[PDB]
Amino acid sequence: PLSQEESTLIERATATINSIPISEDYSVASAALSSDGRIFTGVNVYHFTGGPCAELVVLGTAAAAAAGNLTCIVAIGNENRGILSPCGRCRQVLLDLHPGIKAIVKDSDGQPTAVGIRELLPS
Amino acid sequence: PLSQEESTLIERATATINSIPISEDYSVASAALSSDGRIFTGVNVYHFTGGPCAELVVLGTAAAAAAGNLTCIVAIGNENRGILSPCGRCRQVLLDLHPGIKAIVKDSDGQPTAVGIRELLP
Amino acid sequence: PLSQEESTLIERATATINSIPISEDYSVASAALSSDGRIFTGVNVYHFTGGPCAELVVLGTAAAAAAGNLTCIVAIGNENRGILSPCGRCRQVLLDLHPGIKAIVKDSDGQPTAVGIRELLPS
Amino acid sequence: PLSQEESTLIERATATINSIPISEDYSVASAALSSDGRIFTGVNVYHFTGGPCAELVVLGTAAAAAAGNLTCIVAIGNENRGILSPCGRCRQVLLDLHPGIKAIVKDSDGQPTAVGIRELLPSGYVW
Ligand SMILES: OC[C@H]1O[C@H](O[C@H]2O[C@H](CO)[C@@H](O)[C@H](O)[C@H]2O)[C@H](O)[C@@H](O)[C@@H]1O
Ligand SMILES: [Zn+2]
Ligand SMILES: [Zn+2]
Ligand SMILES: [Zn+2]
Ligand SMILES: [Zn+2]
Repeated sequence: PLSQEESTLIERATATINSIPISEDYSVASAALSSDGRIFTGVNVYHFTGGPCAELVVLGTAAAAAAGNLTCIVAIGNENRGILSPCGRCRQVLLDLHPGIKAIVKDSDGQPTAVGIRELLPS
Repeated sequence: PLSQEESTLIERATATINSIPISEDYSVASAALSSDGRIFTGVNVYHFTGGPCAELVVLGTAAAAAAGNLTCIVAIGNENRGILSPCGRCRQVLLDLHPGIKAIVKDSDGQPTAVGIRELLP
Repeated sequence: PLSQEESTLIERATATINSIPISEDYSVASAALSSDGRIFTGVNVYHFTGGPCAELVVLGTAAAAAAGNLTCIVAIGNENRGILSPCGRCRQVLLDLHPGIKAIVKDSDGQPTAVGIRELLPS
Repeated sequence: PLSQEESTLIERATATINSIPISEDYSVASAALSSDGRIFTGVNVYHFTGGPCAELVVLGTAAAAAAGNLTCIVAIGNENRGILSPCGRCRQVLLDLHPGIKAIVKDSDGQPTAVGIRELLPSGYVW
């Protein structure tokens, strides 16, 4: 079971993706919590040259607000796809820029769980 | 001569980058105008795997607000560097996702000018 | 016009892409000439995180061979599409890593022409 | 430990990085094995827009030779760094384009070991 704040991240990212026109280019929303309690959101920008995932848009949005360290992040796909784990590129960026962060993923029983980013890039 | 709305983008991006701690990871801010007159901002996220430029963070921010078409964009560097012309990657993404967009760049005299994205990427 | 080496690069890139199975992931080939008298090829690797274009594969292939300075490059699309201009990300990488390079693109008449890389990223 | 064929990948990538000038742009070599036993190499191309890691250059090099499925890959760093585990971006591209592939990494004792790509991305991103 997630913390109350972590649950609100899922709610916020879900509301964000549900709110925008269905799009092939803008198909995932993300929300992150800063250590001060603020929440930052974002949607991906698909492009073959590596347009940012929603998580990276969130990182730049948090940075624009001088948010500092982020503690948890989640991504939610459109059309009711629900929680999506961060992709490998986002794992690398998250580890490198916010090594203390957790990402919300679905556990082996399909239940949301916040996992330390290092555990998502094991040896 | 920049329009009032375009000038506001420079003000906003400048305020954004000047408001955050000096960082090697977060070093450029961008601001874009949507067709309905809203303004969206963002800061870059440097990473060797292709962390997004500030422009791309702006595009995802606008998309999160269902902004639709963006009509003009600018990027401002930290440490009082002023207007930075979008890199080739950004030019391609901008052309592909907002073909009607203009980017604010410095003209030959160092003064702001808004140019069609196609002019930056023939 | 068009020099012998420029026409040869087109032939090499064309032969490369036409020699592989039709694929949505591997759909463009590139060839580049080095100042030390070698030609390097590559095919793109499509991925949403920014899998490299054919030109970037060529740059890494030249680098693996200690090729130094690339003087001309071209990309050819699969299914007989012919010359493709380098995308914006490739233009940036080429400018930064091989500023002396020319890229073969189509002119206003649709005929091959070698242009300085800076011409493809005007101010 | 490693199979004879897997070992040759380390040899080939090590040779490659030790055969180029020391560079901040070109700093890692990689080599992969196809099902037919062919080896394909590559070196990274550093760029802030996401210049490819050595592994991705290997993928495009294999693709140019109609190699088909790759079974194992390794990356070897310059400055005599030895084996480098594929970064998160490379893990995703490798999993997506060659889901059966193994990556050679260092074990707890610093010795080479071949691990399935899926093991390097637990709780995987899959739409
Ligand atoms: O019947 C068509 C395909 O169905 C499955 O794949 C789809 O559904 C998956 C589970 O939701 C998605 O992950 C995937 O993206 C879809 O393509 C099946 O696994 C495929 O083999 C079928 O072609
Ligand atoms: Zn991602
Ligand atoms: Zn850029
Ligand atoms: Zn390209
Ligand atoms: Zn990598």
